[PDB]
Amino acid sequence: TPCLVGGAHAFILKISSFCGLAPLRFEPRSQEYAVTISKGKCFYSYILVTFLVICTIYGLVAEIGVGVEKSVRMSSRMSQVVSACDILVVAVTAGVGVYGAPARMRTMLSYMENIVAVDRELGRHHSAATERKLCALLLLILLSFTILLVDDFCFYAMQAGKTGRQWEIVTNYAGFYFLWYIVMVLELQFAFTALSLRARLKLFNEALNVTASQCLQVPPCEAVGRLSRMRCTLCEVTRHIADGYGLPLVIILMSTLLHLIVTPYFLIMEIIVSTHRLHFLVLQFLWCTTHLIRMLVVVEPCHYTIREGKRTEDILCRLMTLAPHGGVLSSRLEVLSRLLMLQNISYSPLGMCTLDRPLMVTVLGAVTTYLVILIQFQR
Amino acid sequence: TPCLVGGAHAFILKISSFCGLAPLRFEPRSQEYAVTISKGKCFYSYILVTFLVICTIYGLVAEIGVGVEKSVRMSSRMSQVVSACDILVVAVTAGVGVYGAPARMRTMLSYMENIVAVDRELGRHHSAATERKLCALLLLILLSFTILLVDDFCFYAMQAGKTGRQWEIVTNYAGFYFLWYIVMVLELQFAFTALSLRARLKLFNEALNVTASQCLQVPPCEAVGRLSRMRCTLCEVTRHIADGYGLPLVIILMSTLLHLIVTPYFLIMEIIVSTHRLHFLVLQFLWCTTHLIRMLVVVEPCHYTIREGKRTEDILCRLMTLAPHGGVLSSRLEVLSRLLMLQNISYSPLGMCTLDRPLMVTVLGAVTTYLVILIQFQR
Amino acid sequence: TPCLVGGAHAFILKISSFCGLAPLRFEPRSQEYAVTISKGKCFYSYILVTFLVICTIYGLVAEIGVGVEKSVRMSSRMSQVVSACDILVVAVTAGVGVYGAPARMRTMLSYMENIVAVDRELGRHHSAATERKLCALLLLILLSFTILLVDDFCFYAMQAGKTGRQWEIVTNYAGFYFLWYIVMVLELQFAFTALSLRARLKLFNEALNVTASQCLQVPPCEAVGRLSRMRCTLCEVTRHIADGYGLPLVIILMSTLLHLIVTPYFLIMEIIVSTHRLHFLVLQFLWCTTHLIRMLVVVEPCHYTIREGKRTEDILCRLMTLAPHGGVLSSRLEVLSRLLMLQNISYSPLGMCTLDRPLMVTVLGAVTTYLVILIQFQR
Amino acid sequence: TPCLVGGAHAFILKISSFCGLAPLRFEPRSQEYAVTISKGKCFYSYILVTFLVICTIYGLVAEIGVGVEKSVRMSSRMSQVVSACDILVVAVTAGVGVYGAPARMRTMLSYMENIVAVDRELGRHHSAATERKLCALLLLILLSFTILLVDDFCFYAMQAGKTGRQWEIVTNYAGFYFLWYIVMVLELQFAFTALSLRARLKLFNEALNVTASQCLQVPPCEAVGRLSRMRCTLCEVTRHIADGYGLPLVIILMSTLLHLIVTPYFLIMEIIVSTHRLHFLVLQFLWCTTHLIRMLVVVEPCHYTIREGKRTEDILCRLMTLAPHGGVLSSRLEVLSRLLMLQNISYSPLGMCTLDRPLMVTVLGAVTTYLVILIQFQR
Ligand SMILES: OC[C@H]1O[C@](O)(CO)[C@@H](O)[C@@H]1O
Ligand SMILES: OC[C@H]1O[C@](O)(CO)[C@@H](O)[C@@H]1O
Ligand SMILES: OC[C@H]1O[C@](O)(CO)[C@@H](O)[C@@H]1O
Ligand SMILES: OC[C@H]1O[C@](O)(CO)[C@@H](O)[C@@H]1O
Repeated sequence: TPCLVGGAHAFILKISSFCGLAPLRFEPRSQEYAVTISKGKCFYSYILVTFLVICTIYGLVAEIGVGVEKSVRMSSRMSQVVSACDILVVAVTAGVGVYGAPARMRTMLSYMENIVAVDRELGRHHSAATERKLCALLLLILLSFTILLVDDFCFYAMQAGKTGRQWEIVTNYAGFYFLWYIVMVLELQFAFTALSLRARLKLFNEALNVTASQCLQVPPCEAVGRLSRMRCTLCEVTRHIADGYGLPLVIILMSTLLHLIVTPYFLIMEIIVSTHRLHFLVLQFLWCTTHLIRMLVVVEPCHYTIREGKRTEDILCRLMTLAPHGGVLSSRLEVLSRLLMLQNISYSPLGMCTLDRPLMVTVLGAVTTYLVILIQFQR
Repeated sequence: TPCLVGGAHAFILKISSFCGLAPLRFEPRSQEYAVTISKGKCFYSYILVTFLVICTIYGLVAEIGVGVEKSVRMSSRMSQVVSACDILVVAVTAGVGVYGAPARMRTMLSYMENIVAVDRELGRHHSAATERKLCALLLLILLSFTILLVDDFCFYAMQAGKTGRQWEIVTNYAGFYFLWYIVMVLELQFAFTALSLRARLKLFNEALNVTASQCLQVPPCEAVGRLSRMRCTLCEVTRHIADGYGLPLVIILMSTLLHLIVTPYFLIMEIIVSTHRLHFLVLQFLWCTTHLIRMLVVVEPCHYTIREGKRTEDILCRLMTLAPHGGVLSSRLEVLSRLLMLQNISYSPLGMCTLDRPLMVTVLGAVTTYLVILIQFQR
Repeated sequence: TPCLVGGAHAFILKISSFCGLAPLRFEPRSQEYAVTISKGKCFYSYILVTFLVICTIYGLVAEIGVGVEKSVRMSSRMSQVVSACDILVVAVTAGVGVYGAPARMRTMLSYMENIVAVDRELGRHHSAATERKLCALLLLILLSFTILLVDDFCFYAMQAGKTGRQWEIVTNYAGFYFLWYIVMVLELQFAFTALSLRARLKLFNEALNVTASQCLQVPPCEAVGRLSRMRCTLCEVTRHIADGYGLPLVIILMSTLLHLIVTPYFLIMEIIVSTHRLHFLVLQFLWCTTHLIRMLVVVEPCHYTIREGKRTEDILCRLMTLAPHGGVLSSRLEVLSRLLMLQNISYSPLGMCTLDRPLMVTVLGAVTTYLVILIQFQR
Repeated sequence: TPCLVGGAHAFILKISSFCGLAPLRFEPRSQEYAVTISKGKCFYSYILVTFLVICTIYGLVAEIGVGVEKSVRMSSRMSQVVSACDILVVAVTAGVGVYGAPARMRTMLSYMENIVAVDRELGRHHSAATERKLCALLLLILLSFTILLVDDFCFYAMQAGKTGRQWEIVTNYAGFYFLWYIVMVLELQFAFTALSLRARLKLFNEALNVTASQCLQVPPCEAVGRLSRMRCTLCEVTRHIADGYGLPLVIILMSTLLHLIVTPYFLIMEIIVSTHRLHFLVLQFLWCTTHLIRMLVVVEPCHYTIREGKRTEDILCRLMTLAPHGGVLSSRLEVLSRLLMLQNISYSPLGMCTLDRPLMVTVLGAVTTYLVILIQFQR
């Protein structure tokens, strides 16, 4: 019983495999891809992430020990704790992403066999078309992030080359940007998994709307029960996704919080002390935009899933109003109403957050408060 | 199938059309008004808002570049970021109001054909009388805001005339007050749309109260089902209104937050440094009152709609208690109870906020915190 | 159809009538008291509150104008805004309590005729005994508050007598303590109304527990329907109480917030600048305790009502589990379950707050934040 | 009708009895332990806690009065209010734990007779095995905390021995660490009671999953009703546990808040003024970790219970989808669905908090805000 997969989870799964976030074999059997746990590639992922974290920590220690005057990035005693936190938070995020990738892939393989059964009753062509449309956004975001990483690395290398520390700065911050790449790939992987589930739930909503209200290929009485079972399976898959990614999700959220606190602090420091390096200002603005984009990538698929659940409730209420009174197609909708009341399809990472648009407002308020706190502490 | 409309959406729709927030043709067919998308007036609205935003940005740049000593409004380096934010937030609010007006009018025309069907089963005379009562408040609020705008503009013009910059200040801040007018008209338009829907839902509540409990013109068994379908249509219209105005609503909320942070800062600065211009103090107090009134205009209709939904729940519970046990008028109320449990009628702009009275407390607390933060930063 | 009343609303209603918070006639007909609107006593209440507010404002103006050095209470420029806010917040609270007393008494008379019908099906002796037990707490709290008011007034009078301003200070702060008395009486009136409704709902819970589970005087099938109607009436009375007292409740909550922000500020100022007047420290500690007691008086009855509602849910779940399957006493409990799901018995003043124990934590956190803000501003 | 108990509540109940948190007799009848109220041991617990609190307060007073220069712990005027709060908060926590232990043991004995009936229908061997697995964690945490207490006490004793105040410091802080031991034992007692109830509810979930979906020993129709009654009893036990421990829970939560505010302040003070005592830094880091562990011990069992309730909802939805339409095993699941909708199994201490993972985020944010407030106040 191989776990066939294709479309979105055929390209980003290979990218994550290359960067160590998806230790899966990729047998080319059939048109789709048969994925399975690849013990031996998990060891490679662990070795890669451990080497990157060790190199990043050693480079951070060397950059702290080289001195405030000599360092080009840490040109202040206060601009050493913030940069150290910046480095360590992405190190922790990449570690959580890789140290836990085998378990996440095991859960993914577990719910593959259920989501394929769900797709068979809806049409795999629609899911394949929707998943192939997310590859363009995947490539665009990955290319933008990689270009920003390369530009930042080159800028700092040329700045350190003036004082004859270009190779030292390259050695110290080589693994930092690889950890950035790993973190971004993990975020995109979660986002596209959630978007695939959202596409499945949208297909479920369309089927519930068009079949339960009289194109049909089935009586609506049996159709409502089939859709109820399908929604239970979809809720199971949503819970598995939320459980697998919960720790990476909370770590990514706190990393975005810390980064939206730190980067504006650096921009303000530059515009108040130097106003000299326009490249630094451009990079700081790009990094603030990138952190906002990361937050959006994390929170938007979950909000869309919640909106699709609300649409499910809307469709079900309309169907119950249009349903014949006291007929067979009135107790089948009662069971679905009880299901909708008992269960909501939402992403709660580790039970702390809710992963919705209201979470963005709270994080932005905390960012503003901690930013003004740092500004007061600097002065 | 023309979208007939009249009463509230016959006067403020013409005002919004004049200011570019409602690109609709206004054929005088029948007693009411037949509205439709008016491609060619949407182009006029886009040109108008683009010209206003360009003029406002150019005037802001000129006022920043004229110097702290020369400028009469920006008489401080710190009183340049706050004034720039003040200008740009209303520029963004007006842009969002106009760049998106055709789509909002399309959604409005979409739910017109449903809300007229809802009104036909309740009585168009009541809705026309209720909508005509909102025109007096519309005229009062618009006149008050326009008088305040004219007074502020004249005050600043006379202040700049002392240093020979009256025409310069007029050129720099001509479009700023037009953007204020557009923002206020957009707020009033949303408020009166929400109030019209609240009036419809109040009529629905009265019908549910008087018909399901034995003036009738219909058996209560069929009446409960008809009212359930009506409530589903009303929920659909509420969702369309919330989706159309969601981005303008969140932009208006953040603009009110920023303005309630900024205006008391200016008032405190004046009372601590000058205590000379009584006109400035009067204007600052009037502007604080106006921002509070704007917040109330935004949040009160949604709170009233939520209160009407709670009244619907109350009436339904009373009806279920009074209903005969095991009769036909017991499962019809079960469907309505399930509908009420699954669906609540509330305005959630873009999914972030909830647009209720509790939102006022949070915004006021944030206003106080950021205001004391600015006061600390000034000293 | 006179509105007979006795017990709790026979003593505190006379106290509130004396202080202008209950303009009701008190015909001694029957053992209980027949209350009705007393137009002519409402005029007396309005005149009394207007005179008190005018005297308080004039005294505040005179105390501000007498000078920082001459004033014994306002011995600082910063300790003039806080004291002015302290005075004006209780002035506003007393005004809201009295300007609105006739409408609150009208709503009270409206729900008297329903709550007496509720009591007749439960036993008026229990309600009379429970309401008579609240009179001891009423007298204790009123006596404690009056003693504190008299002690504070005497302390300030003797302090001003040293500089020959005892009669001036008496004239300036005569009405301030009368406004305190009015505010405290209003708080106690709301608290005891809510406690009476809580006692009624507790009787309802006991009846539901002992009658629906087989002392009975009625079959349980009809008993469940009677209790459902009773709970609907109790929810109506709760909503009327919340609507009548909502504005006084929110004003009292913000007054307690401001006072818990102000009084510790005065205590800290004294312990850092003088450490001389032990009477002042004792009074400040007593006032902090009094503000906490006021907060508890406001929030505890609502929390107890919510707890009684949760107990209702618990009892109903136990009854449904113990009920025969498919019998007549299974759909009667279904209606009650739907009623409990649709309606919760809670006090939401004007829709902003929730009036529960969690509200205490938020208010205390805001108190701490604003207190440390004032401490930072002083230094 | 003795209350037989064993496993977890056979070892920690003896530990709590020794430290005064469980005044119960421990007759060795049968394999398990028969516990009952032990009037005479409650007097011993009261005497012990009163003596400890009096000694702690006297030692705190002596340490404040010995002088800033002489004291080794309070080497600052500002580092006297924070240390006094540190001491008094654990004194209050231990007092609440012991002053209230007889009532908590009475409630525990009350719900013992219900939870044993619940266990009999599930299998006492599973509960005994699960409860015996918590003893290893109990011993580990108690040993770690005792080792930390002894190390801290010895460190401070040797530090005071340099200035010839080792016996004085021992006398002053002897009871402080005993109060710490009592607080930790109370936290572990609550945690293991909650974990035992979680194990019972997990057994209930497994039985509902395997029996209602066709190993059985009973038809599923009667099984669903039996499980509904069992869940009602489990909710009753959860409510009794939450009511008994509510005040200790809120006191422990505020103590953890205050300690996570205070300990990082001491660590920062040391790293900014001395950087000399590495033992002090190690102890401060260990104490921060211990306070975080205490918070986790408090909040994790409740979160696991809520997760088990969500799993109950999931299982019930799956069963309703798989249940035959219109059969007997469709209305039995309707009653259970109504039970799940009306009741959630959660720990709300005194009604203020919710005791979940989201509570950790709020407390951590408050910790950060108050910590930076103290840092600003120090400078
Ligand atoms: O300048 C601050 C920005 O730079 C980075 O450290 C990457 O080099 C980002 O983590 C941060 O947002
Ligand atoms: O003085 C501040 C006030 O002035 C305005 O800029 C209008 O001229 C408002 O935006 C603001 O509330
Ligand atoms: O000292 C402050 C205290 O004194 C009062 O003004 C009463 O005289 C209270 O409002 C306040 O809590
Ligand atoms: O140093 C601060 C730490 O020390 C203690 O007082 C114990 O001696 C703890 O309460 C606190 O976390």
